[PDB]
Amino acid sequence: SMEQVAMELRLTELTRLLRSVLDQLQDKDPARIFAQPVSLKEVPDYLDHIKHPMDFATMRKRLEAQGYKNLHEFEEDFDLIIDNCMKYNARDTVFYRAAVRLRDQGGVVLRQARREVDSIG
Repeated sequence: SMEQVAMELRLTELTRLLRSVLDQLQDKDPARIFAQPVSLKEVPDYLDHIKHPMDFATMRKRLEAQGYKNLHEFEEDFDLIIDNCMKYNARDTVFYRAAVRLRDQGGVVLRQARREVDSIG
């Protein structure tokens, strides 16, 4: 149908916008602490601690498959990155501190993304 096409164009444009959001968020992680999944070879107990692991490479795979239907779903995954880290790592660690700075810097980006998503529809 023509409606299915129109819906698919909307999704494609959301994906375009979320790709730019993702790039902007990942720049706030210059140490690349959150770039890849926590290695289960190197942290064999991880899944005992963290039930839903997340990282920027995993988000990028979902994004490019157009797997985010709305900004809420994308933000859920970003919040998992931060929140998983802040639980697994102690306050005095470079990992925890990286997550706090990512959260704080990312908020600004996500605030305007939400306006753009609502604005453009």
